[PDB]
Amino acid sequence: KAVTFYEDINYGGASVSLQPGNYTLSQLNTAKIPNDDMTSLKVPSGWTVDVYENDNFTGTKWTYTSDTPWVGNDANDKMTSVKIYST
Amino acid sequence: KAVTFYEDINYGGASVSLQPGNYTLSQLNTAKIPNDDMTSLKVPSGWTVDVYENDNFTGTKWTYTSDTPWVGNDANDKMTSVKIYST
Ligand SMILES: [Ca+2]
Ligand SMILES: [Ca+2]
Ligand SMILES: [Ca+2]
Ligand SMILES: [Ca+2]
Repeated sequence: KAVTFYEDINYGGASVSLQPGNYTLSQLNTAKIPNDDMTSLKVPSGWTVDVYENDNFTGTKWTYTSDTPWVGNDANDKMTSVKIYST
Repeated sequence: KAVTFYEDINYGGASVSLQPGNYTLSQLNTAKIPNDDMTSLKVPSGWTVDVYENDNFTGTKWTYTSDTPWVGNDANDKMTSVKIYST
């Protein structure tokens, strides 16, 4: 049970799974998730994922609460930091 | 009435008690709680403890709301910062 971020549409390409927490760009990069590269994600039922356009949970924020095969053009390849809640 | 963090399993070893607040690594170190050393903890009923893998409330976050004699292998010896709420 985790959030999995995918590099291409429809859960294709490289993928990394994360547990709840508040992840800066530095931490994403260590977890092998590159800057501005997230296109789809799987979110466990009851969890919340707050994707931020800029580092340290700033800039525009997109919220996902279910599996999302396509984040849309505005949010695509924009993730630089992310907060994940098991709520 | 406080949260007490223990260095070994089943509330054994060195222990430090803290009141609600948001504690960075620096502050934990001053309170005599070393980095990456927490294995069990006591949480007062109604309180919440958010344990963070990295400093300044970032990285993976584990949540405890009751006495926990064993934090588990993934969370063991990982506390670098912590938020404690009397709620
Ligand atoms: Ca991509
Ligand atoms: Ca970005
Ligand atoms: Ca320990
Ligand atoms: Ca740590």
